[PDB]
Parts: sequence; structure tokens; C-alpha cells
Amino acid sequence: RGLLPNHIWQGDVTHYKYKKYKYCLHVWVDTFSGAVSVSCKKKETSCETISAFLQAISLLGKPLHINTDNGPAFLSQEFQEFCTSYHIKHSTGLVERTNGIIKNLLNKYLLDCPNLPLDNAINKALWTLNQLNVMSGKTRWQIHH
Amino acid sequence: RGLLPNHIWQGDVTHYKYKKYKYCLHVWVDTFSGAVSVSCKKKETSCETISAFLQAISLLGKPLHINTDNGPAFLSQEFQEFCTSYHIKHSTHVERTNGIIKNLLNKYLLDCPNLPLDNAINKALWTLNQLNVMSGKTRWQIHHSP
Ligand SMILES: [Mg+2]
Ligand SMILES: [Mg+2]
Repeated sequence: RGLLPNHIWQGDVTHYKYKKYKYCLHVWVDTFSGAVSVSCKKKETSCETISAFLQAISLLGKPLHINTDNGPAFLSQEFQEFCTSYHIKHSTGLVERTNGIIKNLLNKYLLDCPNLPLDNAINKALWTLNQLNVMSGKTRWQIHH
Repeated sequence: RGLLPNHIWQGDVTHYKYKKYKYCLHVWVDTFSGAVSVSCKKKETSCETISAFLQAISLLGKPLHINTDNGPAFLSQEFQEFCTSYHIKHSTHVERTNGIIKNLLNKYLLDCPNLPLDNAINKALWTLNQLNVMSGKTRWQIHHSP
């Protein structure tokens, strides 16, 4: 749907169990390039949501238009304020399968080395999927930048 | 020093006071493009070192060569095993970058006292990599030129 990089992203929160806790992985995916940002948070309040959104912006750049579900955090005024501050249109699966690839990569890296910190695994997965996996022949990173 | 993006990085840890504590900002900067990665950690051990380096790789790409000081973390065996495992050359053969970031932090936290440190760090990165024009290019543009 996005016509170029950073036109439209889709975002969701998905869950992942690590050493007994069920973490919130805040996920952003660019609908043109497929490039992805994931941030491991403990919860899904507006603070964590904005926090993970800012991290995605450092990774991918600032999007024109983001699409989400009707989650409370996305509908909160804190988040609406952020969006307006940043000049981002906000409206209410590419995500489901992107999620799938990330989780299979965390499961693999954790099987190989059980004591791997969750952050390392997430950053290894992000680098693999964005920058290594070829799709035309291009990586998501190439098409993004 | 680096001849194209991701040829040679420099990294260092530097200190930043926020509220009570003295935080470790693990900084990696690409010597060709300028592009920067910064990870806020509570300490400067090999765990924290490796973690911050993986975040940088996810932000920046994998470098061929890294230059660091002689700090404990960098000389440890966990760090050396990470490097060889990733085909990164490491030597012990930045301070201006550290200064530009800390100045953006200070400015951000002066305008809004409650702004979380992590958000300030990510706002800085985005500004410094993708907004500041230098050449007439940003660091990001140079970093991603094929
Ligand atoms: Mg949801
Ligand atoms: Mg030092």
C-alpha cells in the first residue's frame, strides 16, 4: 500500500514468553519495503508505546502515516498528541507474518544458547531479517534506504 | 579513517548524569559517514558492551573494523569471542560525537524536565543522523549511499 519508504507503516503489539514472563514486543513494519522495528517492553501502556515508537523512528525514519488496531494505548491522548507533534497521520497480515519470522528467529537463537539475553536475540533477529534475508534480490534495508 | 560506510568504526563509553545516576552511554560512530549509535546502559561490563554493539549493528550494519580504547570491557574474552564469531577485526590503535549528543540531551531535558532518558536518546539519534545537514547531506544519507 505504501508507495515509497516511510509512507505508511502498520503497527501492532504481540507477545513472547521468555524465562517465565510474557513480554510485549511492539512491532512496526513499513508496508512498502517490509523493513521492521521491534522493541521489547514489559507492558503496553502509552509510555512504552511512545517509547518504542521513538526507537522505531531512530531505526526507520519518520513515517507519514501509521495504521493500528483500536488498542487503548493507540487511542490514548498521549499517543494522539505525539502523532500530531510529529505530523504523523493516524488511522485505525504483513504484521502477523513479520511477527512469525521474528519469533522463529528468537526461538532458534535461544535454542542454540539458552542464556542469551532477550535484547541480543531481538537485535540479532532485526539485523538478520532487515539486512541479511534477500527477498528481485534486494533486502528490506536496501529497499528502505 | 574508513573508506566507505561500515569500513571502520570507533566506539567508547562515556558518562551521563540523569536524575540520580551516572549512566553509561555506549557510543559507536562510523568514521566515514558520521552515523552514530548510542545505547543507554547502567554499567560498562562485557555483557552491556556486547548488547550495545548488537543494537549498533542493527542500527548501522556490521562493520569490518572497530577501533576502541583499552577499557576492561573491550579487552575481555567475551568481547573478543563476539568479534571473531562475527568476522569483526578489533584493534586498540568520537569525543566530538559524544559532545554533540550530550548537548542535544541537555537541550532536550532542559526544555522538558520529565522527558524520559530513552526518548531523549532516540530523539537525539534521529536528529543527528537523519535531520542535521552537514556537503549538504545527512550522516544517514552518506551511510546509505550504495
Ligand atoms: Mg493488538
Ligand atoms: Mg574509556
